[PDB]
Amino acid sequence: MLDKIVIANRGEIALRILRACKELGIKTVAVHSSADRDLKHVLLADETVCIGPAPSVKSYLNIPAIISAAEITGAVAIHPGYGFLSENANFAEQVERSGFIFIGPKAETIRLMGDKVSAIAAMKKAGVPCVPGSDGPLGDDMDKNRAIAKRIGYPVIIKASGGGGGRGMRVVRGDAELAQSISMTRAEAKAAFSNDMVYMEKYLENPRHVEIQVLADGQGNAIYLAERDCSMQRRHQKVVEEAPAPGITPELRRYIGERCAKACVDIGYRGAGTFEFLFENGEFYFIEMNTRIQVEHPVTEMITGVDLIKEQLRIAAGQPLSIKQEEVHVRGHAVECRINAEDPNTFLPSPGKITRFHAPGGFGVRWESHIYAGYTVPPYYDSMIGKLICYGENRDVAIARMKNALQELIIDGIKTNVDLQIRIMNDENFQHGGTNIHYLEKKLGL
Ligand SMILES: Nc1ncc2cc(-c3ccccc3)c(N3CC=CC3)nc2n1
Ligand SMILES: [Cl-]
Repeated sequence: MLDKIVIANRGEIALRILRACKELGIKTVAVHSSADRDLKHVLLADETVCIGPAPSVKSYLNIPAIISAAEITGAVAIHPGYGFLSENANFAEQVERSGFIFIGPKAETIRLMGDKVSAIAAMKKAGVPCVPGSDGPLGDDMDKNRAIAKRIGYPVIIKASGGGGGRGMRVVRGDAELAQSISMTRAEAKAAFSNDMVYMEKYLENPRHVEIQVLADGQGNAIYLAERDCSMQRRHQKVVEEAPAPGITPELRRYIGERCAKACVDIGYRGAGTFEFLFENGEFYFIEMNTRIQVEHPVTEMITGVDLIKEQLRIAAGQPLSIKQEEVHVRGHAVECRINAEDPNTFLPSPGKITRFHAPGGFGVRWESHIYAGYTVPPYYDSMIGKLICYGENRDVAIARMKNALQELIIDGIKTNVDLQIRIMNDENFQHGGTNIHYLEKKLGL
């Protein structure tokens, strides 16, 4: 087992990782910005290093500073969390180059999946169903581009290969807009990722966002841990996630999960990973792969019993997966509500000092947050300050537990989305289940 690790992150995920370390007897090094001295996990860590001032470029994205902290503390490994440098292949390469373990896949694997064109070709080759598309980069030849669009069928979508999070992608519904759409997406891709490579996909009008959790170790073991529905979103920001996905039969779960695990074996994947799919008309279509642990990982943990962060640390230490596939069983239902320090009318971050705090409790209630009474939410980072996860023996009990828990949650002094989450829980269509990726924006529009 790993002696000591640096937690190269902040807020809730850093505390999540810290708890996992402590359970395993792993010494913790909290690296933090000058704005993050009073973070709960920093306060609980065995060692702390201030790695720079508030802005992330000089703290949590500061590669030399994070590596130096691992060096000076005698840490053997670095957990990147999610966000920041977790999908940075150059960072992971530098970590291993410097002699430390990067808690994730190989840098080659990160780089493969961070290139959307190459990642798709690898999945399609491995037997994972993908969106009908160009199966290759789009050139500058617009006669070819119109032919590819005719072949696929309008509507189509133009996407940056080096991009993510819906940044720079446009729907095209006819030839007349195609040239201009390609050109703009390409220009925005060059400006944002220094990679002007773009591709084309059939545009799916009303899909659900359903993703498969995987774990792969260094002994050839690769398993799937069911799915998450993350369709309840706004402007490419998830709001509610749940596991398993409503409507998904064990037969579908088996079908797509086995194909994801098979893909892991083919690519020599290691650690925790997520295969993202658009799900429409009973069909799965691969869009992209995340090589990190994700925000919404706790709902998967509730329904399988598997502690995914502890699995990450074991894999990195050279231990095999602590469970086998036939030992993985979907039990019950879990719902996650993201808690954001945000303005209700603008949806912009709403930082400030929390004056009164109370966390909910009870059976099946899980609160994932660093916040406390007296804590100041800094303006420099993401608005998400906490995660409320509620489990029940079925979906309805999970929703009922969520409502009660949201009504016990007190966070005064700052603006939050607790009232919105309450609205979503009481939403008749959510309560029915199976609402598509566009539902929340349509509901908010009304
Ligand atoms: N070919 C498609 N069709 C629909 C899509 C909806 C997408 C979508 C829109 C809004 C919310 C979730 C997914 C989406 N992504 C945005 C982030 C990367 C995947 N990609 C699509 N590709
Ligand atoms: Cl994430």
